[PDB]
Amino acid sequence: KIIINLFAPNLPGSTKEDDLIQKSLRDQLVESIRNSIAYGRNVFFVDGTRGAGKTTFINSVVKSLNSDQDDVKVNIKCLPTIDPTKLPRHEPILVTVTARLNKMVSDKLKGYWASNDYRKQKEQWQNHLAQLQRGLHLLTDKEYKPEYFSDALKLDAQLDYSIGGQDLSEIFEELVKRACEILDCKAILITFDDIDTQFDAGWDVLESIRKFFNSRKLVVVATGDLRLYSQLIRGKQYENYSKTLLEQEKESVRLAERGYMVEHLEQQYLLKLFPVQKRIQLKTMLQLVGEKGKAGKEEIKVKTEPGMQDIDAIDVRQAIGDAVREGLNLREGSDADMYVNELLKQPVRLLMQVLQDFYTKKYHATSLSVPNLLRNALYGSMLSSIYRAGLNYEQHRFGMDSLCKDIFTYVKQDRDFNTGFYLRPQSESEALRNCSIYLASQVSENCQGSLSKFLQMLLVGCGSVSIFNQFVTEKFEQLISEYVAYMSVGRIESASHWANRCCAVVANSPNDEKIGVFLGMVQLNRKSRQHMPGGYKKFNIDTENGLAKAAMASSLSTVASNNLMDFCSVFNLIGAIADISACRCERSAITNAFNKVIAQTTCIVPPWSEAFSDAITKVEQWLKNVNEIEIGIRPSALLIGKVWSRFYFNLNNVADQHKTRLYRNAEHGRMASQSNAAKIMRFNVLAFLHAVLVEESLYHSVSDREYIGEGLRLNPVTSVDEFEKKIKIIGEKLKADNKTWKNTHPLFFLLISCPILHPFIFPVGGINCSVKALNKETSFNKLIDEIVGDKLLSDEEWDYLTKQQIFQNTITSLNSSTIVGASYDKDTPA
Amino acid sequence: SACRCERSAITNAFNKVIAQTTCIVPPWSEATEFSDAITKVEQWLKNVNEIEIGIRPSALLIGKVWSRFYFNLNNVADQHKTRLYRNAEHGRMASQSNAAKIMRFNVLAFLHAVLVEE
Ligand SMILES: Nc1ncnc2c1ncn2[C@@H]1O[C@H](COP(=O)(O)OP(=O)(O)OP(=O)(O)O)[C@@H](O)[C@H]1O
Repeated sequence: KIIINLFAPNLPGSTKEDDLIQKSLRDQLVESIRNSIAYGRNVFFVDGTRGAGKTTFINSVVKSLNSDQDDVKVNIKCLPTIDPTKLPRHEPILVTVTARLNKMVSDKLKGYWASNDYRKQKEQWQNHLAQLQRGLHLLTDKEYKPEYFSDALKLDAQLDYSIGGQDLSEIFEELVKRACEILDCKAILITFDDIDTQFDAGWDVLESIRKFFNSRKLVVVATGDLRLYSQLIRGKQYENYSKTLLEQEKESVRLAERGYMVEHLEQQYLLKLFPVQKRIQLKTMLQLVGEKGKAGKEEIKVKTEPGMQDIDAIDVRQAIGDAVREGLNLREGSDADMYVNELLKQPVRLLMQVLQDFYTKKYHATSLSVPNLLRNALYGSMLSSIYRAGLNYEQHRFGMDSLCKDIFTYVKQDRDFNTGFYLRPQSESEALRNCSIYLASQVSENCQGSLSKFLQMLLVGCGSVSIFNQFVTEKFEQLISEYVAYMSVGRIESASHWANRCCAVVANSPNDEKIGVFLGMVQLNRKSRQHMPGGYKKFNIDTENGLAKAAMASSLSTVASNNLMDFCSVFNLIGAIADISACRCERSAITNAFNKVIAQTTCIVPPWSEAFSDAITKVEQWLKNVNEIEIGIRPSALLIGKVWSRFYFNLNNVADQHKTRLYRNAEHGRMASQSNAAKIMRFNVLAFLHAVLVEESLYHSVSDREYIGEGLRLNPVTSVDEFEKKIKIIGEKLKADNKTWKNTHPLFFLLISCPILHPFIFPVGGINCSVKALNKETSFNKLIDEIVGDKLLSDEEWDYLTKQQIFQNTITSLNSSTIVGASYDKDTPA
Repeated sequence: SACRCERSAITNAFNKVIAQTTCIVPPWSEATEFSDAITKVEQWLKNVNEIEIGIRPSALLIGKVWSRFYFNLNNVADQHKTRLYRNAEHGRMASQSNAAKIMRFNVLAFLHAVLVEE
């Protein structure tokens, strides 16, 4: 069968039978050639984009035809294939054809046995050759001369030409007729190679075909791309127009009619050289192997490691499949197959080199890092798309600071700020679709087994795209230039720095009635307002005693302006876990790492504005299990996109529902219809936990079967039931195979034991408790207890929130804190 | 309708549409119970591969079916808008249009548009 050997050279001249992919067209084209002679210009065309295998295809037809010339009644002799790009820049195609035709005639005359016949045929052959030579100047002249007139009137020729004068077509027509008699063939096959290397040379081929190869004894088969031929023919019809006419008739009404004529000039020029019934299109691998199932009459296999037989080959869809699936850390489904179908649409030359590079590097490793292996192949084939788009070419600059830069520019050219961070190859241009998988390999390799810096993709790489789309808005390019520089895109030193910076960006937005509850953050008040009712006092920082003191310390993000304002956000919590996990494995280093995130970090308003010893022992316990599980994390590129998509949507749901529940008195209470400054931030970390948990069950590589069930994807807003039920269902499903939880949700498993997020999940006044909601909370705690090994809060610690010691396992002061822009006038209803 | 014929891939498209996809404003502007439910979904999918195989769809009818559908909604949104009266809930009468009377006459729109130009 058709088996591709990636260690065979795979060259047009190195292809043998059972290696040809277009075996059907090689068979089909041959009889159509013979039938056109067995029964005027007779020209066949083989269309296909560059890299489809046109040169490999065109030699096979010549090779097959020469094999059994004698057996068939009609005899066809084939010239050696002519490559117009390799010929001299000024050598006419008529000279090249005659020189190759002369060789076959000369070699056949030396095979003659009768001296009487050899002398007669050779004399007639050189008679025609001497007349082409006498007329070759007509092909190449810068001017005419009256001395040529005596040659045109030179009718004293022994041979007969029907047309008077010095006609090059008649001389070549009789020369071909003579060559057919000498070679004893019914027709001669002139074969042309691709012009895609340099399509300016294709005009000489096209002009020679119509001017000279009009004989009934000539068959012409040409290859190339009809678009490239079209771009070449159209450019010559413009040269037929008077140059001065093109500026004096520059009106759009007349310009739209010159283009109409040239389109008609171009339309029939193609139709008269290459008849549609004589055309043959080279099909791509996606049109050969098809989708799952048969989906195609041609089956193609491939060899992956040397020492193969024919039995142990692999389907090319599978070979591109496993390479994409294992390389990009994907799992079987639409996403892992959408990429494969994108590679099957690429040219075969590009497809083979991606396949060949991968499976020769892979065999080197066995004498692993499959994402390193694939990214080597993908990077090495998409340079032109990578360069044109504006990506990074340096392997030393394979850093996530630049990876955020390209993503912002990738979606800027993609103009898709909603799904552009997905990196799916759905881009309009193939150049952007080629970069999509390359960028996908960057996320699947650089962020491979790195629980720290993958959130920087979620927080800077894909996060900044969402923030730029809504709250921000050539001057637009200059405006983009201001945002990309000020926001520190490409200059990222810490995730919290971006988190600090974005709090000053998402704040600048018009909100209904001007309530300082923005997307994912609450604008805490740095002042004190009179007549503040209830047990809700000013935001006190000293009241936070213990671990909970550092929880909001990172969360607070002061902004320097004419009126300084502070924000507590979930991004700073996301910034903390990224930077804290970006440290060593020693207690001394992690202690030296906390000061970076708990210190008073502060950013500045953008110009485009008109305005804990015991904790560290638990922190290292988290990191004691991080490295045991961090090395097993294989996150797909779209997995960060899928997780962030739910995250960005959850914050809008939370910032909308909770904003209108900041009533006057008794907001903690018992009802869920009233919220406080800590209730909003309670679900923000819960949203992040939910966003990580949901899509990771669906779209992670280390977890094959989904563990949510066929339920509904409702995000927790104002209620913890949504987050509770999914974990409850998870335990039952894992019991069937006795599966663990550390490897089922490694991103979520290690986001549960994080001591930074522990205070923010159970605020004292930010909690929603009720008699019917306690049945949800009694399951909210019965599941997290088992997965970790103990309970984050004891019975007395947990019971205090539901219904007198101040403890650091929960927030203490943010619950009563006021929010800027929230006037406490209307009391809570019931 | 663009799915497999087994019992597994049906849920893949089924559960996909359950989640309300995120959507942001375009920049051009100024600013159990499902185990047997999927069987009925697969029951209709057992038909999509059983009837339309012998259809002969032209390209004129697709626009014709859509054009009838498009114009029909332009009348529903013009007449049901004023019929949001005080007692429009549970619209046993005709002029009492609830959020379902404005909705029910949008799915019969698809059924009607695939019969006039069918
Ligand atoms: N039948 C085939 N079997 C195996 N590999 C093939 C086949 N056809 C094409 N290829 C692969 O695709 C590459 C491109 O093929 P080829 O050079 O013949 O086509 P082309 O790019 O259209 O031609 P040209 O070199 O004239 O521009 C080959 O080098 C080879 O790697």
